[PDB]
Amino acid sequence: ILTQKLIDTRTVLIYGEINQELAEDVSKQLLLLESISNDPITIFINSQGGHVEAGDTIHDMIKFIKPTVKVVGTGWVASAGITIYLAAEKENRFSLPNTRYMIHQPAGEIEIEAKEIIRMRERINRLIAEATGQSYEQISKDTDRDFWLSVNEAKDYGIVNEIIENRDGLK
Amino acid sequence: ILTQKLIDTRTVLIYGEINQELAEDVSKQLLLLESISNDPITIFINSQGGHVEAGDTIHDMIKFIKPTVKVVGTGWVASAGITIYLAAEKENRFSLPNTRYMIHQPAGEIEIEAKEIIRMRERINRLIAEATGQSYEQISKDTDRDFWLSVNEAKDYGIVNEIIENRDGLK
Amino acid sequence: ILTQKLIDTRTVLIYGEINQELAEDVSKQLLLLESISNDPITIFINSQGGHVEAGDTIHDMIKFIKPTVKVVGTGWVASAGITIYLAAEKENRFSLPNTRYMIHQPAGEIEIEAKEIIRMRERINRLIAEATGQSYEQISKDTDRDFWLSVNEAKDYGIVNEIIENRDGLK
Amino acid sequence: ILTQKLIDTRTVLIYGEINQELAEDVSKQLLLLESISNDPITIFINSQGGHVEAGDTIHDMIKFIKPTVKVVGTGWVASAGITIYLAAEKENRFSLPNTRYMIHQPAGEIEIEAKEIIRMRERINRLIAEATGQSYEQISKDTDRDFWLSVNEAKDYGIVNEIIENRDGLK
Amino acid sequence: ILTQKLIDTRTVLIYGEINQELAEDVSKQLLLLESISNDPITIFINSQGGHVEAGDTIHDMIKFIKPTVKVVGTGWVASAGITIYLAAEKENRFSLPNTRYMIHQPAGEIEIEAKEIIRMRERINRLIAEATGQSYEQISKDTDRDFWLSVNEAKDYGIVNEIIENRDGLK
Amino acid sequence: ILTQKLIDTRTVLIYGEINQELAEDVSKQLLLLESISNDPITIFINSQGGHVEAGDTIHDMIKFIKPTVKVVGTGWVASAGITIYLAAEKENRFSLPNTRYMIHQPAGEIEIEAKEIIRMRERINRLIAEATGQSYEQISKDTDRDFWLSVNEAKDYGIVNEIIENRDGLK
Amino acid sequence: ILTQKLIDTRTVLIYGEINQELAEDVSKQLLLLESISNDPITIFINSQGGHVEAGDTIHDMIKFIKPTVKVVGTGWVASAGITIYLAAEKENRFSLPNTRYMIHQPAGEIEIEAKEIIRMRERINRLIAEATGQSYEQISKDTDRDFWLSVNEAKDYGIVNEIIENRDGLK
Amino acid sequence: ILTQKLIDTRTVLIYGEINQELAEDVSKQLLLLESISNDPITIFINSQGGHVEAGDTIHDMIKFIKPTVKVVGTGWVASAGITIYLAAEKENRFSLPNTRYMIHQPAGEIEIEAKEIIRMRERINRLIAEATGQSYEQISKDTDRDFWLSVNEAKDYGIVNEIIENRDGLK
Amino acid sequence: ILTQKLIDTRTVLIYGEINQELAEDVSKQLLLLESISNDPITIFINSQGGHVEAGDTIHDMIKFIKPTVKVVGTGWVASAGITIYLAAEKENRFSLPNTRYMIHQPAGEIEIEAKEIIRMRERINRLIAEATGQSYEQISKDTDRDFWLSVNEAKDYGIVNEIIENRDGLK
Amino acid sequence: ILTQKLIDTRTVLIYGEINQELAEDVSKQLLLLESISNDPITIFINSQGGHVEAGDTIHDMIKFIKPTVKVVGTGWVASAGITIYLAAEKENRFSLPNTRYMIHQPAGEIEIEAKEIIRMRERINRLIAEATGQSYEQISKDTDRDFWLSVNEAKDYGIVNEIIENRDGLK
Amino acid sequence: ILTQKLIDTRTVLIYGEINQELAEDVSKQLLLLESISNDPITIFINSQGGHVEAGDTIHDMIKFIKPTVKVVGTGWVASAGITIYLAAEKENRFSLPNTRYMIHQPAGEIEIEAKEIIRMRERINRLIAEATGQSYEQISKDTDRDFWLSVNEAKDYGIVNEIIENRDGLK
Repeated sequence: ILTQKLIDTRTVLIYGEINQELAEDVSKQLLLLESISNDPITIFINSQGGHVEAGDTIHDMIKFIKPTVKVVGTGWVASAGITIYLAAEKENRFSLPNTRYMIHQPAGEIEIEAKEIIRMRERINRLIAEATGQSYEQISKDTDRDFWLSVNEAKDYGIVNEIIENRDGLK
Repeated sequence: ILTQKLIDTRTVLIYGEINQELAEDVSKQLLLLESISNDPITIFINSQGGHVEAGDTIHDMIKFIKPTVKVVGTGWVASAGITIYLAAEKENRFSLPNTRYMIHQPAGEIEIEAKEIIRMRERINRLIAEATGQSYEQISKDTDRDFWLSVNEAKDYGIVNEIIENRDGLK
Repeated sequence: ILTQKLIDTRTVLIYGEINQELAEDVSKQLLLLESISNDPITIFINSQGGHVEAGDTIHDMIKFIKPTVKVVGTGWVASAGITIYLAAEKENRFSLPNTRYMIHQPAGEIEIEAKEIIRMRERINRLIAEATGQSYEQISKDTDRDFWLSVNEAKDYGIVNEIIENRDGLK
Repeated sequence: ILTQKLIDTRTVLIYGEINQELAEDVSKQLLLLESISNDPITIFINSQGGHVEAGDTIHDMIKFIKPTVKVVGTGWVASAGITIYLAAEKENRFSLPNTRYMIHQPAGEIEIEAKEIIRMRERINRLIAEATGQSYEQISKDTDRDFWLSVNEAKDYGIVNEIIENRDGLK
Repeated sequence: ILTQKLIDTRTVLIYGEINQELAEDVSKQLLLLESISNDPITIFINSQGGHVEAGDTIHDMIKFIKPTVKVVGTGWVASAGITIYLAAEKENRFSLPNTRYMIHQPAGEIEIEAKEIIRMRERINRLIAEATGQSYEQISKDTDRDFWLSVNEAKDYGIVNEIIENRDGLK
Repeated sequence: ILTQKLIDTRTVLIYGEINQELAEDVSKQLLLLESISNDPITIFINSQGGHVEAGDTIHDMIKFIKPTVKVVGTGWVASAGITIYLAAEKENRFSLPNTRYMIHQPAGEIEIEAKEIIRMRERINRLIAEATGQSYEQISKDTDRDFWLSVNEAKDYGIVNEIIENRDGLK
Repeated sequence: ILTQKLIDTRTVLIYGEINQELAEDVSKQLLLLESISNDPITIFINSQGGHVEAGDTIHDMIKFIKPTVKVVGTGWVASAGITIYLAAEKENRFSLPNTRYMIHQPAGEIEIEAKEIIRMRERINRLIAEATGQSYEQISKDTDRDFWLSVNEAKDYGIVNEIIENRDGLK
Repeated sequence: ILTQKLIDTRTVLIYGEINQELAEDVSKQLLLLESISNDPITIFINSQGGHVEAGDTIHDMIKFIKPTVKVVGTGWVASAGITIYLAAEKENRFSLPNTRYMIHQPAGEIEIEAKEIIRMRERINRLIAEATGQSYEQISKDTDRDFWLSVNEAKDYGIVNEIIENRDGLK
Repeated sequence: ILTQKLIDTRTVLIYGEINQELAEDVSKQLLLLESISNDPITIFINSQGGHVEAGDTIHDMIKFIKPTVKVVGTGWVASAGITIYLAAEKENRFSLPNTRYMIHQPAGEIEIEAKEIIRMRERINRLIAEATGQSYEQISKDTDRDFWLSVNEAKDYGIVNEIIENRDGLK
Repeated sequence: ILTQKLIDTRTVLIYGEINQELAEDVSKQLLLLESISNDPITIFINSQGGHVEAGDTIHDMIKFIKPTVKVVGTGWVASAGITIYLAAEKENRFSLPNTRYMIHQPAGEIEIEAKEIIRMRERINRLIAEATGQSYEQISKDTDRDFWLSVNEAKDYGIVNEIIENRDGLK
Repeated sequence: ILTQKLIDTRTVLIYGEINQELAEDVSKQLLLLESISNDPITIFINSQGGHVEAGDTIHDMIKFIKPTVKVVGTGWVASAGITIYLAAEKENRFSLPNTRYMIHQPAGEIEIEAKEIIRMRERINRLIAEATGQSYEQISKDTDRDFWLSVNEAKDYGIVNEIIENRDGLK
């Protein structure tokens, strides 16, 4: 009965480095909660990012499942973590006060590798633009280097919709 | 009761490097699900590839079991991962939006080793040809180096049959 | 029945290095206790600190949940550990007698990194100011180097509210 | 109930390096299934080989237990793995389509070691000869170096009796 | 129910290096089976040997317990493994067909150490003598170097009593 | 029910290096058995020794608990292992046949360390003298270097009381 | 007589990483050649860069001595190497045909370090601007990232004055 | 008088990996020999290649100095070694009989790095084209992978002009 | 004067592994002795072999220089060492009595490497055939595995011409 | 003038491990002394042995040169060192009083390796037999294990001819 | 001229660990000094000991050479250092005031090793008895453990003859 009442809260924690092992763990939890009901799921994210394709899977799984997903940013949300965060609809994107956000152009035969990283950076930047309401050209410009945003700046930028301190903030 | 409802979902996750340990885990899961019913099985694949013979085992196990197998490509599907992906019939090969695909001629007394790597590369290329509907000569030409395909390019090529974003896409 | 009666005590221990794994563990415990009842939660903290953003998550989680949280400092409470400690309301901040407290300006492209360390140090110092009743200028000055305070000095400083030796001290 | 239904399938998986730890695991599994009923046991083998005496134990345990043992080769079966594979009666030796097979003379005071390796290689070659129907001289000649066989070549050689793609193939 | 049926078989496996950890594991198994009934216990041994005093413990435990112990050599039995094998009465010493056996004078202030290794070798050679029926002088001579014996040579030597291939061999 | 019947045997195994971890494990087992009943406890010891203070704890715990403790030496019993062995009353000190015993003066600012090693050596020697019946002077002389005793020599010396080969030897 | 003839050529080679050891070596050679005569000195430079302050020393030593210094770029001249290269007057700056050039902003308590790197980057950029004839703002803009120039591009830019293939090109 | 007589032979050996240390060594020898007289210089080259810019320096220094340079390939001449080899005029390019030759496209932020590697390969391929008499397109095609030529093949390709066995072959 | 009289003996020692550093050393000595006079040179060789191309250089350098070269094998001459040894004319090939000789097929993208290793083995075998008077066929056959010859067997094979014990044996 | 007078002493020291580097050093010294005069040479040997083929070379070089060689054993002479020692004629084999001597059968695909070790051991034992006057059977028997001899026993055995303490002992 | 006047002093320093390299260095110095004149030689020894056989060589060389050798102990003289010190006649054994002395039984197929260590200890103890005037039985008793002597105790023991502080003390 230790995780029984935890499963009832319909909450997933994504804390730490984004990798395939974490993507598998998160995928299993989301698939389980979907099999139980169509009630909303809340995801808390504290992540510096990590593996791009692992980030892509979690993102797509969030949109794949039937239940509506709310995200709460906490501590920091960066890179691959941002891709996950942005899978939720703008209305459902929350942040705790002590959180900073970061977008950038991630790292990844040299001709083949260069082309892939270019295509990956385009795909990621179009994803960020579509989710935030910013233009593709604006994202491309800002993600030239490590672009760190405070919680209030990330709100103005269109990443965070609502800054909350308490439970009722989720309503 | 934790995995009991996740067994009911008839879902197998293949995330990360393909090796004999993963092959054993996947083989056990597929054999368990077959022993329960002949209902369809869904496999989510996120793999950069790995061990060729482990890939062959998973591929053959998919064809060996009675239940129909559906595959969903997510994040990336490359090398030995593709061999597993192509085990399902073309009708049952799906992909999530944020996925890239890759086929190549994989790495593997020198005269003995050379002959093995050639025979293996033929066997893999003919497997890909038969599955995608492409000619053996086309596959052999394209797999000369790391041949990366976007989700849409993978669809045209005959790897992916249908790109889906939601649950109802599996129908 | 082993943790069943331990859960009844509504107690969380935060001992050792603050990191994302501990934050996840602490988050799960708090969300579990919240789902059971709205009765007060007691946290015993013995921590030299560690990962700033993990400390931020725990701090914000304490304020996020409905139940009132009491903190009890033991051994030492320092750096990111102080951030967690200060999440509780002043009246609910207790210390055991053999405890020392430390505040400082923590550690963390060089221009970008320098800006982030500055902003982080501001954010942390303002958090400490608001919680202790000390002015931002006093905190900023004192945290210039490792600022250790005995238990009585920490009470005078506004970090600790009450020094207790026994159960009835919590009353 | 996770392994309960897996035990009913009477299937043993031998994937990876042959060693004493795997030999112990396989022995326990075979002795457990023997204690339940005299019904047949299916063994799937994907092995590059490994420890000669560990392979001898599994070989001899297969012939020691009362139930009839079917082997299915998958991915690759080589060296000590072949010795295990050949423990089954020719009638009961199956292969999945994507499998390659190898026989060689395995590696192993120097005079003593030389005599032991000679005796061991004789013992192994006679074992292979008896099981495949090939002459000792033919095996001895062919195993001089790493002798890789395709699935069809392995059938022609007398290692594999039947190549199967589906369940009803086992019949 | 998994080891419940395995305990019913009254079978102990001694596979791998002989050391104190394995001696503890085996001791617990032998004491557990002794506490249940006085029915015979079958031990399968595949061991290159290892720690002398750990082998002495297993040897003495086999004789110490009330139930009659049958030993079955498999793969190989050497050094400390032989000492364990010979704990059983001659009538109860069996071997699978693919097994080799080895006796030798094992490895072990220099004057003290020398005396101990001498006494240790004396003790072991007398134990082998008593168990096989051969004279102490003959054992001392044969154990001067690594003395490898095929299964049939071990039978002729008085180590193995009967070579069995099937279950009915133990009768 | 796997350790349930093993608890009924009232047997403790002390195999391997004597350290604080083992001392904790043994203390818990002895305390558990004491809490159940006042029936005798049998301890099998196979140990080369190790940490002096860990040995001291096990020794004192044996004498502390109410139940009578019988000790059975097996393989070897040396140094800190002997301190533990000698905690049992002479009448309750048994040995399996293949066992050797060793006593010596154990290894341990330099003036402080010298005094401590001196006092420790005296304390240990007086303990051995008292338990065996040998004089302190004889012990102090014999323990000057590694003093190994065969099973029969250890009986004469007063360490072992009865050499047993079977269960009924304990009567 | 080996270096005697080599000293007569009045040639200094700066090949490899710029560090204090190399700076000491170059300083000694320049001081030696200065003490002999006021005839021109030729320096061949093949350097990826290295230690900023070591480069500064070499640069300043080149200007400090009385003889006129000619520089010939070869292989590559980058970062700290460029600072050395630009110590010579524009008229005396040559390049062999197979050479590439690079200017960039080099890497270097955080507030202090950041301020120093800023000052260092201004100092270096002003040094480059003065030597090439480019404006400070142009250098500051171009050195934002790794600015690799071909030999012809470096001449146009104002780093190289004349590209030579033969001895008489120095004239 | 050891290197004195050796200096008269006017011979430079380039054996082993091409790096900056070797470039400095070779440069000094070439500059020393040029200062003594304008007589021809013979270079013996046995090199697998190495650092591209080191090879460029040596290549350019050969053309820079006044004396005519003859090259003799020996053992193998590959990659950066071939660049050095091709610094000599075609009439002055010799080979010993037991020599093989290799040209390829060498290995060398990712957009910046990819552009440099591309420019480097074009530069090397044009250099090879000019020196051999082969067209740029042929060289570009042939260097796609490791292109090993035997001594007679290198002669036909225009790398080697004359295969010599004895001194009189240099004439 | 320490090497002055050692150069007068016109003796070169090739002891140890054949590599490019040794090839440089040997090349310099041979060129030095050539420039002094046309008198014969004696080479003593004790080598297990090593780098194939380094052996090729030394072999070719021996045939390149004007003076007649005599070889004296000592201890062992194997692999690349044999290639060097066989550079001398048959009449000039000597051996000390305690020497053994070995020829084999040396070790050396996979299709490319395979082609190179095949060509290399043919080149070496033809070199050995021509020098010893054995047919290419015989050499090709004998070099299948490590082919060790005693000094008298090496003489019969045509590797060694004369076995000498004393100075006057060279005459 | 430092080694000039040391060369006048016509003494060679062979101290430490026998390897190819030492063999080269010793060969150069012997060849230098031979070129000066035909006067006798004295070798002092203190060696535990080492590389067999390096010892073979020194042995053969001692017999090869025209000057008569005297050997003086000191400290110890063992294995390969004994082979060197026995190169001198019996009359010329001396020992200092504090020396011990050892002969054994030295350590050294497995069928090929075993043959080589057997032939090598026979060669060494026949060398020892011939030098000492002992029969081959005696040497073969004694060298079965490490056969240590005191200086007087080594004299009796025919290894040492004369034990000397002072200069005039060489006479 | 640096060591020229140092050679005139006829002084040898033996400082640090006794090993074969130091034995060679010392041997060369003694032989050099012997070849120059028969004037006395002075050896200063500061050594904790080291390699027994190396000490034996130095000991024997001191007695072997014609000149008289005086030894001066300084700092410490222990173990193999003592063996060297005791090579000089009693009349010629001096000590500086701040020196301690130690004798003990040194450390060093286990039966063979034990036999060798016994013989070695006897040989060393007899050597020490003969040089000191102490009986063999007394030396054997005193060397049971590390036996340290002050400079004055060493004089009383017969190791040191005369304690000196100044040059004139050698007279």
